[PDB]
Amino acid sequence: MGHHHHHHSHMNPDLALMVKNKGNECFQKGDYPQAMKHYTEAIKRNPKDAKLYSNRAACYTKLLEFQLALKDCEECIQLEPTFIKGYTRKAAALEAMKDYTKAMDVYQKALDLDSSCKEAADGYQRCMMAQYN
Repeated sequence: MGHHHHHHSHMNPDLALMVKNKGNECFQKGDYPQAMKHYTEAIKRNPKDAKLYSNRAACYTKLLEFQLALKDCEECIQLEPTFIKGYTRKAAALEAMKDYTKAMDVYQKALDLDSSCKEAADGYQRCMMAQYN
């Protein structure tokens, strides 16, 4: 069961998937800004990967750069409209714009792409209840 490979054989199938993994691990070390730049260099490896831009948008909330979290998502839908968790972060951004009504539409759209994204359904209760105080 010895995995045979040569000295010029890539054990990594796609380095562009490996740079995004360590991007997510950087964030996991308790980091945000450098983690965004690890996603940005992951974007230099896979620009069409829209769910990779979703992580940038998710950080911009914490940094009060919601404007960037929006505009990154406006083009992200043009790159790959099936970026599911970016809808979850986008709607959380709309919540900060008091657009709870627009937010719940975008959580519905996260569940619409694939309902396995039920994490967005918890975020839905968060945005709907906010106006129903």
